[PDB]
Amino acid sequence: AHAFWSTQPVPQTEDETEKIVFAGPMDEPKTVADIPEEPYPIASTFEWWTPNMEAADDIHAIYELLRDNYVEDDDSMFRFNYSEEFLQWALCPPNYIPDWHVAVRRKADKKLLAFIAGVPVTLRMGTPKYMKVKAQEKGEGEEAAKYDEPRHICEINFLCVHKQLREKRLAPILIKEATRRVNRTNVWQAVYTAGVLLPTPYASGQYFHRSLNPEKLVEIRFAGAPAQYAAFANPMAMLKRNYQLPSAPKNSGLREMKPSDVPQVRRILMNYLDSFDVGPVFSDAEISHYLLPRDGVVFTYVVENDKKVTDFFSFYRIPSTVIGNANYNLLNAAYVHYYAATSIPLHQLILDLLIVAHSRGFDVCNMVEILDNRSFVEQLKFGAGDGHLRYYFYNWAYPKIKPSQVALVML
Ligand SMILES: CCCCCCCCCCCCCC(=O)SCCNC(=O)CCNC(=O)[C@H](O)C(C)(C)COP(=O)(O)OP(=O)(O)OC[C@H]1O[C@@H](n2cnc3c(N)ncnc32)[C@H](O)[C@@H]1OP(=O)(O)O
Ligand SMILES: CC(C)Cc1ccc2nn(C)cc2c1NS(=O)(=O)c1ccc(CCCCC2CCN(C)CC2)cc1
Repeated sequence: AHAFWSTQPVPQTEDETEKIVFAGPMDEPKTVADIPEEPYPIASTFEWWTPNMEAADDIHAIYELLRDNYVEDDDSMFRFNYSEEFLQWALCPPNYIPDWHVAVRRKADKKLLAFIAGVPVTLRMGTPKYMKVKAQEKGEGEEAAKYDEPRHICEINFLCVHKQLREKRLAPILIKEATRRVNRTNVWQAVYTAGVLLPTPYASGQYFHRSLNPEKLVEIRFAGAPAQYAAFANPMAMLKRNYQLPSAPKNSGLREMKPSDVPQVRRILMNYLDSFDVGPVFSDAEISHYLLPRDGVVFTYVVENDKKVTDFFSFYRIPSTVIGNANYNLLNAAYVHYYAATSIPLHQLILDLLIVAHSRGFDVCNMVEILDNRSFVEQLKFGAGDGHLRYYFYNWAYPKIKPSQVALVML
């Protein structure tokens, strides 16, 4: 029973989704003219607010709300604490539509009570290759390939309702209002991910983490010497030795990405991303925005040899508040972003990610098993966390695919 989700253009059961073969819209076609020109009605105590992401003060207000009310793990040990600089970066990519950032404020004190954000993305979301070949040889190649062209859609992130206001059906209203604003721009699909199961994912993957500073992680999550380490007898020096890393990168030719790398990074990224069934397409501007180093936020390194970029990796920083804890207030996590290896094995490229993260003071490296992320798990000593990231489309029928067929990283 999904009083909201059952009225929406999404597949309704794992079953409906498992019998879909071709990509395509779910709803009847609509026009911008069809869509209400006024915001969706809310209590007169509340108001719709479009924050300004160039106002440090609006960013500050979004910041505080997410800091105190955004995503926690299942056991309430950690909550995301995206920084202000991260929010500005994430919410203002090239060609973003300010209208798509939708807030609810209390009319009285102008207190921020809820938020959802949409940003543009150019996405390949045509029928997966395997289904395309099946169709091709039943004479349905054209149907199957009808929506192969990258689409300019919306990507939804940062949905958050203040804890005081939970379970009052405010999340559906935010989603309807976001949909209306997006539809008014003549966009009919969205992509989103969530830690929870909703109707109905097209892909799902586990999270994986790698300790960089085993000392602190253990004084947090256990809060003592974990299962098998306080078991054979000597922990801590054993935990440190197990997760130790070189002090400096191993691939000579590794340096920070700089503005002139933009065209080569884009080309090697695109070549790689194009082999996945679902993935983004990035202009030079978007490569610039999402990949050029930006202090405290995103960190990007290239392997350059004979003045040519042959490989790169990136990671971004999301600290999490450590919830029930006196000692350390924050876990500093690096998240694996985009990368591409052409001259070395991926585990060897990503080992340098770990070394770099570690030397810059991160506690842990996290990721989801998308892209080719599984290929380095064991070798680099990642273990599965308790999270699962589910990928979803709005108003788009899509077959079930493995997360190794997905190349869109979500922030
Ligand atoms: C063309 C354009 C379309 C664009 C829009 C595309 C769709 C975008 C969809 C959003 C993509 C978001 C991507 C992310 O950011 S995922 C992260 C979401 N945020 C958090 O987890 C932060 C902490 N939690 C909260 O703030 C609240 O608990 C939220 C806001 C999550 C729910 O509020 P609340 O707890 O106070 O409950 P309610 O009484 O208002 O509402 C209950 C309804 O909400 C459904 N619910 C619960 N969680 C989620 C969830 N993560 N996505 C979608 N729906 C969710 C739920 O099944 C129920 O419906 P139904 O089963 O009765 O049917
Ligand atoms: C303690 C570390 C070993 C791992 C770790 C670190 C910081 C965390 N902070 N938090 C909050 C959860 C954390 C966690 N453990 S986990 O399994 O990797 C996981 C990671 C994320 C989630 C949250 C679900 C995903 C939420 C969606 C929201 C939308 N978005 C675009 C991406 C994530 C649960 C567990």
